[PDB]
Amino acid sequence: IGTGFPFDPHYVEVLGERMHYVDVGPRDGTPVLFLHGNPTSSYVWRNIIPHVAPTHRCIAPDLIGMGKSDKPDLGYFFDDHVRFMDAFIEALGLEEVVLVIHDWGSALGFHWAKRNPERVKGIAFMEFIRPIPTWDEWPEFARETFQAFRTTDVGRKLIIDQNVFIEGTLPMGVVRPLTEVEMDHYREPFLNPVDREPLWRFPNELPIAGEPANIVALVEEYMDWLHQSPVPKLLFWGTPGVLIPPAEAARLAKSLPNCKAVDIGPGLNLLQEDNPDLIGSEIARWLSTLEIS
Ligand SMILES: *CCCCCCOCCOCCNC(=O)c1c(F)c(F)c(C(=O)O)c(C2=C3C=CC(=[N+]4CCC4)C=C3[Si](C)(C)c3cc(N4CCC4)ccc32)c1F
Ligand SMILES: [Cl-]
Repeated sequence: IGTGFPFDPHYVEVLGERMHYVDVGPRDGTPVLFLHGNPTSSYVWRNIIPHVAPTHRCIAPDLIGMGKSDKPDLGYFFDDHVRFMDAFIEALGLEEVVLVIHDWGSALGFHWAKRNPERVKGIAFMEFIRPIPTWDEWPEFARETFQAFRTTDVGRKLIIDQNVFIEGTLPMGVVRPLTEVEMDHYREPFLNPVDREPLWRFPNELPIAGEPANIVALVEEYMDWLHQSPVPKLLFWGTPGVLIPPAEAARLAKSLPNCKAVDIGPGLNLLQEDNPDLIGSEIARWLSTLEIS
């Protein structure tokens, strides 16, 4: 499993800030937009993009405040991410896209798709944000930690002061061990504690047990949209999962129209780090099937 990030930096001005993105593959055709979540960057896509790049343009931005993107003094609310990702997409002049989305990148992608349904030709998604009706529907092993994250004094001490999301939670969302080189790539954007705001706001935005109400509403609205939409869908899932346990993937594979589900074997949250060759190969082959009517 490759540790290298062999992609030239691309930058675009977005709302008076600069965002970093990977941009590889042919210039023409429908682009494939890859959206990472918490607490990763375009680095999470590094071993999946090589399967897609031969046939499609691959675009993998770093969310505002993350990766090699700028770090303005925001609260990094989901609303901030929405504002910046909307402006990113318009800044590149993207018309129709295929979405490949994960964790908070999936909340961005589904929310955008809902608002721009004629521009989304396909969605591949994994370990995505859905409402977690109660804390019992959150994995027991992660329950105490995410409950602690979702306070101001304790949460901010763990995530901002001690960097527990990067040093602890991240490696514990992968079944295989992350190497030191991989950890250093994930650490790089957050070496300065003041830049860790996004790592703390994100778990505080998770729609868990009806809170926060604004995120719960927005997430229910896109999961309704997704159940009504004929858009081609590709769902990767792992055992035991974190956001998406196997029973939920089984349910969505049937409830979502035009949905193919693929089992990656053992995984938790960062499925990309446990089976990148399967995810990359299935995306590439599924993209080809979008052109078979
Ligand atoms: C969008 C949704 C994203 C989900 C991504 C994450 O998926 C859920 C995974 O949740 C894991 C929750 N658990 C922890 O974060 C955690 C602990 F609760 C915990 F008690 C400990 C611990 O100290 O034992 C660790 C942990 C840490 C914690 C802190 C830390 N540092 C601060 C400076 C260094 C380092 C670690 Si490490 C990588 C040495 C570690 C290793 C293990 N194992 C089991 C075999 C090696 C276990 C825990 C920790 C937590 F990460
Ligand atoms: Cl999170």
